[PDB]
Amino acid sequence: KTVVVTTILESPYVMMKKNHEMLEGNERYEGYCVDLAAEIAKHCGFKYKLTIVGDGKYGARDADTKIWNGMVGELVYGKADIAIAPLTITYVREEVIDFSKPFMSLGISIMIKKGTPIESAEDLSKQTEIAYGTLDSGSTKEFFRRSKIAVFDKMWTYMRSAEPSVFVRTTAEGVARVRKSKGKYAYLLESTMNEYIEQRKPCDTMKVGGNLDSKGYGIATPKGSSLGNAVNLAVLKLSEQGLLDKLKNKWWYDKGECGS
Amino acid sequence: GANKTVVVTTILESPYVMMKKNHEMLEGNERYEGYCVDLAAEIAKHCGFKYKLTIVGDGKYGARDADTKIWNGMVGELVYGKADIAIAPLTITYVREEVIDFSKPFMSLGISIMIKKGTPIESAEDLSKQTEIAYGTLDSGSTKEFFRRSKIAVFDKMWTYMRSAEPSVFVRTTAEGVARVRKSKGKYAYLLESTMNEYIEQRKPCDTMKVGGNLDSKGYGIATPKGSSLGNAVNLAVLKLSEQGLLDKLKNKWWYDKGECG
Ligand SMILES: NS(=O)(=O)c1cc2c(cc1Cl)N[C@H]([C@H]1C[C@H]3C=C[C@@H]1C3)NS2(=O)=O
Ligand SMILES: NS(=O)(=O)c1cc2c(cc1Cl)N[C@H]([C@H]1C[C@H]3C=C[C@@H]1C3)NS2(=O)=O
Ligand SMILES: N[C@@H](CCC(=O)O)C(=O)O
Ligand SMILES: N[C@@H](CCC(=O)O)C(=O)O
Repeated sequence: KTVVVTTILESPYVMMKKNHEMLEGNERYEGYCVDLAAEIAKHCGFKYKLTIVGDGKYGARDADTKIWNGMVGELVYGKADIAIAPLTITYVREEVIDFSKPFMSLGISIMIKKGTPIESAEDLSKQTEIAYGTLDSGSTKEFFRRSKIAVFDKMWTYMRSAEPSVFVRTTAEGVARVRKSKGKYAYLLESTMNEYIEQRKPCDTMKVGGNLDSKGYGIATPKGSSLGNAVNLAVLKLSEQGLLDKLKNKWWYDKGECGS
Repeated sequence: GANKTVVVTTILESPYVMMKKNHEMLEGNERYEGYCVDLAAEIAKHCGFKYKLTIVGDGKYGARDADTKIWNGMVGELVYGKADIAIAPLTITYVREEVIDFSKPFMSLGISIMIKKGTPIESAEDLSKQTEIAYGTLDSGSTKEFFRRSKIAVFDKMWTYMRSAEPSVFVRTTAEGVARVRKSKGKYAYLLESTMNEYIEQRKPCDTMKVGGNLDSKGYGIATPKGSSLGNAVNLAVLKLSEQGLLDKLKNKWWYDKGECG
């Protein structure tokens, strides 16, 4: 009767606690999605086990093999019962798994090292001194691959062939590359993650320009799962009680690392 | 059996659905224009159905009578089988999700405050702590329900005031709330969704303003009767339109490209 929850190590959604090496089970983890999982499970009346996605990916389909990886794959192949993570609701994913109504909003955004002479996606597209890229196997990369918008398509044509690769395996790696590249790398990532990082030491990154799109994260289940309806009602209840706002404010709490 | 014209319930709410110039000699869907008229056409094209737009009889979004338990508005038209789909600025809410289905959201919004320019109010907390400036909400919608149900002290305080205020602070249509702000010399502020607030802020005579942050975060969805076979296709259409940038293009068309305040 224990529900297997797939999730991903992505700050501040799920993180290893201090001294996690002597902790066990769900108690190893903390973050927005850890708290959200506990609330959803309490409303729906299930016990659950948090498991970190084996390949560390969000989820994409191989164009050749047509196999899904990441958390999406874990749902598709029956390795998990639900995904509670910053997993973007997208058309291609909705074809193969189910999603609750969104629990958090986001859009694609630009992270620069402070002082970089870039204010917009158009700015990035019109120059070549500053490299830029995205996370592999997620919705941001797919956004650029599929876009017919001139600026974004121009960006895709550059990124897909850039050498060395501009794509990164994890968000943390993209952020580190921004920080270490003396302004010669900018990173395309979701506004949620960008805003979290902007408020943390060493306070050397910034979000610039407006978001490139508008969407949300949802709780995902395998297609047709019996859990979907109750999970969706739980998201709506927690939204209306103000609990999703409370969790956002807790995990994006500003302690004054950067200025004050 | 054979394909049948889909009955779309919607609501006369600018800029979502508006009477076209020359509507008096036009018929059918041609009578109307706006964001939801354009959206209905896109959804119908993707889903492969023909449709008839029909303005909700009672002019309401939809609420359940606590005594009779009967649903009114667009929600009621779906619940009682009078319409096949609602394409409107209909907020996705818990109590509605219990009785009808919703697509993923096609537009985001939150509850917000509209003031007459110069009114000395910056926030809901400001409103809650004074009595000179009256304030209220639309009837039979999700904003009123938000206040009625809130356990948050500031919003509970606001509800306690609004529910007993005399004369009534509630309005039957958004237009009536706008008029009350505009005519009340700063002595009425209106609680309404950020989408509608931002639209009115760009309409003549450019005398209103949104103040403060939004009080919540939610969205509008396309609604169908519970279990309707149309829901899956409509949902995928919303996602496709979102990802193609078409929803953003439509919002800019109806809010900003046509703005009258500069
Ligand atoms: N401010 S936020 O992104 O934490 C945030 C974002 C969102 C919230 C709640 C919060 Cl707190 N709830 C809404 C939900 C309420 C109902 C209407 C839309 C979904 C279903 N989703 S959202 O609009 O994606
Ligand atoms: N900027 S906006 O409100 O017009 C707006 C708002 C939204 C859009 C698209 C636009 Cl253009 N799409 C998203 C949709 C994309 C997928 C993720 C959440 C739903 C399904 N809904 S939203 O986040 O409510
Ligand atoms: N939230 C994204 C991952 C991050 C990104 O692609 O920027 C997804 O669900 O794929
Ligand atoms: N969108 C709201 C109506 C507007 C409001 O309540 O402010 C609803 O679906 O009830």
